[PDB]
Amino acid sequence: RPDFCLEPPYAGACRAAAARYFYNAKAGLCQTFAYGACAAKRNNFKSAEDCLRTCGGA
Repeated sequence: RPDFCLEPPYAGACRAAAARYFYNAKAGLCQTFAYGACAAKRNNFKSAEDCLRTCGGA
């Protein structure tokens, strides 16, 4: 799996709900973001299929 795919989102304080997705190294699946979670630099795919494609696979 791509290094950056291992990069998790930081939970601080920021409003966001874009149609982006990221990989969850701790769950093997992606997420369309939630809560005040900020968008990750590398860990951000335009689509979950995109995340799973690059980050996922197995």
